[PDB]
Amino acid sequence: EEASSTRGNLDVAKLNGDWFSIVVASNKREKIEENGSMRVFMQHIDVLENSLGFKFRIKENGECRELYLVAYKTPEDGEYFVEYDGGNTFTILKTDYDRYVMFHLINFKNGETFQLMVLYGRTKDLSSDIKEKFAKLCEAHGITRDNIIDLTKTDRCL
Amino acid sequence: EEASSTRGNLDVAKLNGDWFSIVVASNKREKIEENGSMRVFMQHIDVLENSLGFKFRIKENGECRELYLVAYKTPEDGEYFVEYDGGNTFTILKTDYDRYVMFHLINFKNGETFQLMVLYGRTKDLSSDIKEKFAKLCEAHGITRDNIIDLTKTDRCL
Amino acid sequence: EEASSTRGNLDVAKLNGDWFSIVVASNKREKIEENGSMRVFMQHIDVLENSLGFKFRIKENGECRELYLVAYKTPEDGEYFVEYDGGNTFTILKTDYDRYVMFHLINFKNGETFQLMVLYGRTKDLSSDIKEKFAKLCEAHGITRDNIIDLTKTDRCL
Amino acid sequence: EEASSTRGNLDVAKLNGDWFSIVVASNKREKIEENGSMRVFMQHIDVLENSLGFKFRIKENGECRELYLVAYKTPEDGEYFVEYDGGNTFTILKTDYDRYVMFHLINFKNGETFQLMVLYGRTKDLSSDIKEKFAKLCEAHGITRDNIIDLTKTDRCL
Repeated sequence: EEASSTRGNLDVAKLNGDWFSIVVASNKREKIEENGSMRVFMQHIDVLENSLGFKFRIKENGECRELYLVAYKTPEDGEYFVEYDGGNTFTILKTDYDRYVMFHLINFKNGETFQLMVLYGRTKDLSSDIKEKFAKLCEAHGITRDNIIDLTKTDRCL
Repeated sequence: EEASSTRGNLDVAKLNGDWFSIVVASNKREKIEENGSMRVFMQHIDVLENSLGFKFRIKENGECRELYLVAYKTPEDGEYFVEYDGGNTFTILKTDYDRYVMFHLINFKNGETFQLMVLYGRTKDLSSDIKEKFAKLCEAHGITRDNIIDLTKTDRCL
Repeated sequence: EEASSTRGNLDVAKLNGDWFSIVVASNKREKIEENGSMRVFMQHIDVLENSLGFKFRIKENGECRELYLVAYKTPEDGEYFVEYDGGNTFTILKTDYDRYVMFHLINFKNGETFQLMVLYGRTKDLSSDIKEKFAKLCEAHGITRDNIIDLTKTDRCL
Repeated sequence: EEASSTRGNLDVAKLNGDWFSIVVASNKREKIEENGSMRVFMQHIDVLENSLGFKFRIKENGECRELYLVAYKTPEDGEYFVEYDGGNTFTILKTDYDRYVMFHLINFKNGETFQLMVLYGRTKDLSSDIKEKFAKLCEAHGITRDNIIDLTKTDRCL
């Protein structure tokens, strides 16, 4: 069930399909809050050649804009790169394939960096248990419980 | 004089300007040989926001094609990413700024990887001494002396 | 039912979804034949901000590669631009939304140009009637019946 | 001396080199004013394969950001496409090669369009005569003399 890009046992092919944004967490809270560039509402993940496509929505000034970004696989185990509001490096932290997927991302922009962690579910919402396990990993990565945001209660541009 | 992105003391701003391809080395020799995607003839390096632009030439079927690629700075010390014949991660190994610059690159494409090392000079050719130091670093990175190619003797699409 | 980007009455939002390559036609036959860059097997069309995303497959050396290109809307009525094997300008010739969509494309590369016309269906195959109407438009655009290829009979990388 | 992409007699190869922003004009004045996306300070133009590279500076929040965009040649005589703050279509209106170059651009974004005209000089400033000829063309394209801005008097991020 559980796999991981970092662990090196993942089967990225199975990540293909629709996903929804459930919980986002970042210590640089400004980014995941209203009008934050990282507060993205995922929709679908495409598995392409040496890369992943992400179709998602974002509320830019009270208007849900539809976007699509391609992330490329890099030579370092499990790392993907995507240019978005800086240079981003992310990995697939944990996944069971048909329920959830936890991504861990680091952002670089003008000398600064920040961590970002997201939980995606194949359903509009997920098990309270899944959300706890995720809440823990955030803490295990320096992100405080005050910076973990549950997007299921808000408008995910649906 | 000497700096390094990996060493973390480099001043990438000084890399701006014209550069020429002097010596390329890769154990995956097919890549640096005639018609190889990595046998590139550098021309100029632009220092942009959170990235580097590379204007270079390449002989695709007896025809020197003019290209330009942008490489983005990633969150990991000195690493840049550029999509070209796969996912590439490179670093600035050694530079004295006004003479040479040695880059070290790893390529990933369809499960496979390979190292690539290049020496650029601000002049059409460089000191026999500079070429030796480079020949050594190649060896220090597993690339044999049989896979080190001196492009100064060939047509660099000039 | 029928709309058109050129006619200026189209509702591109309804083009969202899965599409299949049914018939391709070009007088520069080499392009639509085996190993031709334009012989693409469409899969899905995404409607994004000021653009369209295209996820399709292509057989590059007996190997079906998965790709995704973004085409941008230009200031000239119904014209979209996409960089692929040159500079491409295309328009939505005719569509009924839930069955077919006929695109007309012009390609520019190294001083040369060529027309390309494609018929996409929401189903793996389409009505013999739809294929006739398309066969006619091709002729109305200088493409001879000898250069109209029905991809439904071949392997569309399925 | 004078050539033109639209006139179809231009030799784009000679446009290679350093250029400076002299005068910008747009009836959608907000764009060419302080903090306007179109108020760009050109630096260099690279002539690539089937395209043009533009390295320029822009003051985003009192901070001169260094950028580089690639514009692709389209199948319609003299037209180039570049994605920047929408879909842009531009042409080389008039050039004498070693002094000035006048570009004419149309922008499309979210249903709206607007014209933009720029005069670039190989020198930090140009002849009062060159600026007049340009002022006239702007008028010949519906742009009023009140929307023609001379950037030579301001900080061009130099």
